[PDB]
Amino acid sequence: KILTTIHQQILEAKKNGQKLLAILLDPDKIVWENLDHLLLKINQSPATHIFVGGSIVESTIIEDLIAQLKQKTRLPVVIFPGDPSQISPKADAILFLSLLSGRNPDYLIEYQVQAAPILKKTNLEVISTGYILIESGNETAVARVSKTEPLNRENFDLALATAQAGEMLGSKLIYLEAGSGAKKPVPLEMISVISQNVEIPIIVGGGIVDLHGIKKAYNAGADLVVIGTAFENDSHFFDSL
Amino acid sequence: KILTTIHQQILEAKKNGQKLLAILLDPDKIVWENLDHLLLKINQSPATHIFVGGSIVESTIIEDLIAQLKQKTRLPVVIFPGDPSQISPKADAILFLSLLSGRNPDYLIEYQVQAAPILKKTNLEVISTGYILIESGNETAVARVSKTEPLNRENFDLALATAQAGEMLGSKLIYLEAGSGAKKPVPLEMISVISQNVEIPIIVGGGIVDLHGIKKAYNAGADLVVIGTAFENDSHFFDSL
Ligand SMILES: O=P(O)(O)OC[C@@H](O)CO
Ligand SMILES: O=P(O)(O)OC[C@@H](O)CO
Ligand SMILES: [Mg+2]
Ligand SMILES: [Mg+2]
Ligand SMILES: [Mg+2]
Ligand SMILES: [Mg+2]
Repeated sequence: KILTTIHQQILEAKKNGQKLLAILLDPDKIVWENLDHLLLKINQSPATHIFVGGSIVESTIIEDLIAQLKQKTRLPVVIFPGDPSQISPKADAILFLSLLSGRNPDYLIEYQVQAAPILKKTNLEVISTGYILIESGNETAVARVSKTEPLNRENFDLALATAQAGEMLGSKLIYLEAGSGAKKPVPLEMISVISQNVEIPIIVGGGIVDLHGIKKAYNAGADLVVIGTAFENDSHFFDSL
Repeated sequence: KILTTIHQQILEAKKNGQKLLAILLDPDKIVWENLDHLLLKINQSPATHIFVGGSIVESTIIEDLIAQLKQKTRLPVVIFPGDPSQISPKADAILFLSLLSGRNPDYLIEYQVQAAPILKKTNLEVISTGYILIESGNETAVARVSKTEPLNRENFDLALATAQAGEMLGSKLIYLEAGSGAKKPVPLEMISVISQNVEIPIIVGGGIVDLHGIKKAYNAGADLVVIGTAFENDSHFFDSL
């Protein structure tokens, strides 16, 4: 590869039609006795990025995990934060999320204002990300912790308007999120509608439990797919015959 | 001049050290019998932009005013909106405000999501603007209508963090706002702290009642100053000997 910001890496990949893949590691769900093996499987996988976050956990545990990732893998490590406490200076970048599907100001601006001076004392690449929670069948942790409601999974116009408002406000990425372990993944037609009508790259995650689901999301217009649960449940998820 | 987006015009002006000046016309405060004279004075003034907004008013009245401005002046007309109803397709651009000093989600994302599909059926240039209300002595209309509180005028660190979070989220401009007819304008040291520690251009307005106040704001780091009240009160405000 070449030395680039992660933002430029994603933009170039989208322009060149090259699909990206992030494995999400949730530090609260990591069994450390098995982490060495897990990182070997990440290295062997087609993953292009490692995302870290997805649970409220003490900062030291996140820092410990990120230190292992930076030692034992060569992938960019992007923090996927729920709270400013999850900021770790050892990561490469941070998705600076705003929960655009929600109307809880803590997750629209308050935590971001708290985070800004913290991020200024790090070398993290900060990538504004419009985070849109899509209803998926059961209540997810994102909705629980944020005390917000997801966007109706059949209201394509609202999901689009939300992504477009994000883009207009200056989001550099849209992340369409069904939630960790979602029963129903983000609808493919929603991915298509949004990817055809915004210009910025689209991340899709939540509820994707087989390779076919990844391919379908890509085909529908996802530029980067996130897999957490399926790889947490099976370190061999990406194995081939 | 040359044909440019307003955003690029502001960026180039900042790079070249050329200070900009907007006259704000509030359509609810316009006496129409005197508008022809008022527009002549705008044309003779050093204004580079006309901003329109600053009161809750029916859309037809805004459209009527903007039509006159587009006919009788040559300045770019930028909508300075309080609600998606104030969008008029006849303007050149719109400051797509988010009220970063406040924690009312209507003014952080809700109205922006409502606005997005409306803006998509116009040719308006949409410029993400981090709108920061600074305490100024009395309650202003911005605080009243938004049901938010302004930022303490002595808390430079918070004002900075707010502007930095805006910048990180993708704001293209910061607008430091004391409110229309403010008793105390935005502090000069606040303008300096923010202009030295964010890279995007800074608009300052609210409470500026003489030319000296404009010069001081510019000297402190404002890239563009907005004057409403002082010109509404005296069409000859910008006259020279
Ligand atoms: O764990 P899963 O369901 O793959 O979802 C990943 C991610 O989008 C969750 O935040
Ligand atoms: O009317 P004045 O006090 O000049 O303020 C202008 C503008 O900043 C108000 O929104
Ligand atoms: Mg998934
Ligand atoms: Mg999964
Ligand atoms: Mg003023
Ligand atoms: Mg004035």
